[PDB]
This record gives sequence, structure tokens and C-alpha cells, in this order.
Amino acid sequence: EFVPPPECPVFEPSWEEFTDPLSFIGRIRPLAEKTGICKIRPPKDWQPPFACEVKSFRFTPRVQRLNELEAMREAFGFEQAVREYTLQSFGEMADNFKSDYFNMPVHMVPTELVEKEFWRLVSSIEEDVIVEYGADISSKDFGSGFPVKDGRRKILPEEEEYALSGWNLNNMPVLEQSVLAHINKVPWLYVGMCFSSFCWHIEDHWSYSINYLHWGEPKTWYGVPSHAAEQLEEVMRELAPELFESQPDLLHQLVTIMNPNVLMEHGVPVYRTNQCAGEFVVTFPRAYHSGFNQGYNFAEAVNFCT
Ligand SMILES: Cc1cc(Cl)ccc1COc1ccnn1-c1cc(C(=O)O)ccn1
Ligand SMILES: O=C(O)CCC(=O)C(=O)O
Ligand SMILES: [Mn+2]
Repeated sequence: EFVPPPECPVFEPSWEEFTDPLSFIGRIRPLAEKTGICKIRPPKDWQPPFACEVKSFRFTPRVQRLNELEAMREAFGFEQAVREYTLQSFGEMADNFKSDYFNMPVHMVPTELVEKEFWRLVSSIEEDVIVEYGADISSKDFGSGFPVKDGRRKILPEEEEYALSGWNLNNMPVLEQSVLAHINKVPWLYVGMCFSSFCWHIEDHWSYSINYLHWGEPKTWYGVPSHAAEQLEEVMRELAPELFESQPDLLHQLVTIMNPNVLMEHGVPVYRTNQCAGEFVVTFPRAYHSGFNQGYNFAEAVNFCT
């Protein structure tokens, strides 16, 4: 059965340390860049409101067959009837799925059991589990989960500090320095359910990324430090399907699912974490990462530059 990787670093900044994100990330870099990912727990009283337009939040999530790679059928291409949800109806679907799957209330399922079952299902040819992921929804569509002082939605006085906070993902620096910048980006949202997942990838331009879980059940992460990027890529090339081996990285990353224990057996260092509601995850430049959701949740993410 699955062997959990060692835990990545978790930081609990004081209010003083919590003042500036880029200063804080710069200070923790000597350790966190050696693990690829780290988790940051804000001070206990730092609790931003949830500011999305919930009434109108509608989306068509994408369908994920956990074992699609292992399975490489009559009338393939039509495996699933298409479904549009609201935030509420997706959550009802997500909770019903998980409680039915495990035969217990959703919050009673141990995170280690969901993790073991996820990786079993990914390699299982005997059972096809299909889930849905509201992934990569633009914060321009229904707003960011953070309050934003753009005049589209009311901000209460006690919420203004969150609209102005440097840890608000809309206030992260995103402009890369370049000559072209002198001659010539917003956060993205992820509505998760149990087993919905993201496969191994790095960011465009080897960017940092930061990720905030607004609410819901945890998001389970795996990260690889940048010093092992080429090692991971070599294991991928050895073990990825031959048909996808020659593909450019930007396309291969759509289907680079791989059990962390396989990477660890080939000597790749892997760290894990459960990101809980109200916690940040930072990924460092060229740090490969992947993960899955434990249940119904809502995350926001952006690439930033230093
Ligand atoms: C297009 C897409 C579709 C699906 Cl089904 C899933 C993920 C994506 C893109 O995901 C990402 C792109 C760049 N980073 N990134 C990402 C996503 C998560 C997360 O899901 O929480 C975590 C960390 N990084
Ligand atoms: O596209 C997918 O389904 C995989 C998710 C992901 O993180 C990626 O595309 O690199
Ligand atoms: Mn990412």
C-alpha cells in the first residue's frame, strides 16, 4: 500500500513576520527551496471573508477518469454525460459521492485513507472511478475569493484590510522583468471534490506560485525540489507511455500522473502536505508538484515573481 512521503515544512509566522509576503518567502527560501513546496499558516486572527458572487457562480467542471493512463472500449470518447453545476449543487454532488464511496460522513474519512485509495484507484484496471473538477476558473468570471477594491462588490470596513493585504492573491506581483516589457495576469479558482486532482507540472517561466484554500476539506500536495527536476523528468521519460514520451513538456504535463512512491523508489525526493482551509502553499521555481482534493473545497492560486 501507499507509503506517505515525508512532510514538507510548515511555517507559522508571527504578526511581525507576516507583514510582507515576498520578504517572508525570501527568508524561508534556504529551507523551502530544498523541499520544493511549503505550507504557511497565517496568524490565528487573520481570517479573510469569502467574496465570490455565490448566487451566480455556475460552471461546467471537467471530468476525470482516475485510471485513464493505466487503461491505455465500445464508443470511447463519450464516457460521461455533461453536467453544469452551481457552487451549492456541486457541493451536494461532492459530499454525496464521498460519503457513498466510503460509507461514512465526509469529515470522518481519514486523510490517509483517501490518499491510499486515490493512488490505488489511479493504477486500478478493475474499477473505473470518475470524478469532476471545477478547475482553472478565472477570477474575472465571478470574482476572486478575496475581497478586491474594484467597486464590483461591497466591502465591509472590517474586510478592507484583507482587500489591501499583501497576502491577498490579487495583490501579488506578477510582472516579469524583460526588455520586451519595455518595448510592448489574475488568480485562478479551483472547486474540488474527493479524488479530483492535478498532475505533475512546473509553472510557465519556472514561476513561483502561491495557493490559498478558502474553505472546505484539505488539498493534499506532493512537491519535488528544483534540484531534482531533471531526475523527475528522466523517470517520467523512462516510465511514461511511449506514445506520449516524445511530446513537448507543455502538452505532456496534461497527462503526467505518477505515484509518488514510484518517484521515490527511483531516488527522487518527494515531500507531502495536507493544506487545510485558511492555509497557503508556496511552490518554488521549477519545483514539480501534484496533488488531489480530499473533498469539497475552494482554492485560489496565482503565479508571482520576485
Ligand atoms: C487546467 C487544469 C485542469 C485540472 Cl482538471 C486540474 C488542474 C489544472 C491546472 O492546474 C494548474 C496549472 C498551473 N498550476 N496548477 C495547479 C493547480 C492546483 C490545484 O488543482 O489545486 C494546484 C497547483 N497547481
Ligand atoms: O490537465 C490535467 O488534467 C492535469 C492537471 C495539471 O496540473 C496539468 O495540466 O499540468
Ligand atoms: Mn501549479
